[PDB]
Amino acid sequence: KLGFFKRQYKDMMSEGGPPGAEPQ
Repeated sequence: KLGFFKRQYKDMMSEGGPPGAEPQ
């Protein structure tokens, strides 16, 4: 998993759900 969740977590950390609205 090392590397799969790290990249998927950092990608959603900037979008936070919306199209790049809230960094979550």
